[PDB]
Amino acid sequence: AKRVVHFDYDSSDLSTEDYQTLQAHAQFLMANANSKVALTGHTDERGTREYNMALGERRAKAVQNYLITSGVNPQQLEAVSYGKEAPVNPGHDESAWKENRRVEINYE
Repeated sequence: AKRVVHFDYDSSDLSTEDYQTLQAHAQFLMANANSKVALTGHTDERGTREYNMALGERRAKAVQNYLITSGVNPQQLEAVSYGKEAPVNPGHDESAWKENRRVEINYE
């Protein structure tokens, strides 16, 4: 299923599309107690490294909080930020940047 949620510039807001994506994972995690996921937050290159580390954290926490409020056991979740340092696309335009503003749902 969809293992990635994308974000707009300088935003950690979730959309209704994201709700559906995350709802599926929430249900799966609640039915599979031994499954664990790492929610990694990322940003595009605009702005400082530290600013983006924080933004990546806000994105990861938004996803983590959604799952927890949905009923997922906090012990099955881990939120970490990579800021702008682990891009999917190394490009220097919006086509590349939109791929980088994201939170990845990585199952162990």
